[PDB]
Amino acid sequence: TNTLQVRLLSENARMPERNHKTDAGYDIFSAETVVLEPQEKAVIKTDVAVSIPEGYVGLLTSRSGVSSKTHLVIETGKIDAGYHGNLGINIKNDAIASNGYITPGVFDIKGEIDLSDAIRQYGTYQINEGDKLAQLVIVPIWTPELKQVEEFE
Amino acid sequence: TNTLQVRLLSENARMPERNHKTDAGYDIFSAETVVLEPQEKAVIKTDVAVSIPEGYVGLLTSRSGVSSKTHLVIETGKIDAGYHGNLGINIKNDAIASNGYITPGVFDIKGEIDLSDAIRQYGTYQINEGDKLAQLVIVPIWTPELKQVEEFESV
Ligand SMILES: [Mg+2]
Ligand SMILES: [Mg+2]
Repeated sequence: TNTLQVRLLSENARMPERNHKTDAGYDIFSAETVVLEPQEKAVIKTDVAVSIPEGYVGLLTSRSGVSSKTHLVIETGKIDAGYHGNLGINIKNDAIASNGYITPGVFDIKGEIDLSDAIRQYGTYQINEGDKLAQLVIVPIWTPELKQVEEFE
Repeated sequence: TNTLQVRLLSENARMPERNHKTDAGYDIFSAETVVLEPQEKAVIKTDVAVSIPEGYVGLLTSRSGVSSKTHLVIETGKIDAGYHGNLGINIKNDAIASNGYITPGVFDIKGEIDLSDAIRQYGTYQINEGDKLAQLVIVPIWTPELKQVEEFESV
């Protein structure tokens, strides 16, 4: 009744982490390395599956630090009870490219710069395997039957 | 007497270096840090002075690794016997600036790129204090009197 079943799908998967018992969510890790130039979109794999129980929905959503200090935008995933596949994080680099502004650096998930292997548009990001990118929050839901009516009351 | 006198003019000066007794030249080192955007020129100080003996000229000239893997072009200076001031390396960055393209990256003397403090044109080099930039080759010379003639004639 108070345990969530988890599957690790590969040697690159990491068990979800929680600091205190009272915290709202579990931190979720990237299982892959992905380069996002400005305005690029992707669904980044975690190699983790969970079993959300009947009567709830899982929310796969952003973190404060990452969203306020970078241009990486995560669209909140609604995880159905019974979805048992690989969790994916829905992301966009919403930076806008500037003309001829180029660099051998890439931004990381902390907003810091490191030297990379290529010349790219300034504002490109690199997500690394192991990056603490998103978090999982789980909340109760109402799932009623629908009744069509002509007037409410 | 087969010795060349050398003066070190500062704490940034490096004594010239040679590998092999048979090598043509002595490698020469930059005493300063210089940024050159495309088409930019400078004379770069070494803080070294030498006394070339009478009957010779010193040739301050490029190295194959530097000139073939970068756009840094060195014009061979001719050092007179009796020039005793600071030796300078006469250099141009002969990369061409490409439209916009700006960057925080700068290239070094090995052709590699690192990250810099400012935004500049793509193609900018940065030379560092201690870079092994040039060599010195010393050759003998003929310095005759001139005679004007109406027609040339056999010696
Ligand atoms: Mg936008
Ligand atoms: Mg030219």
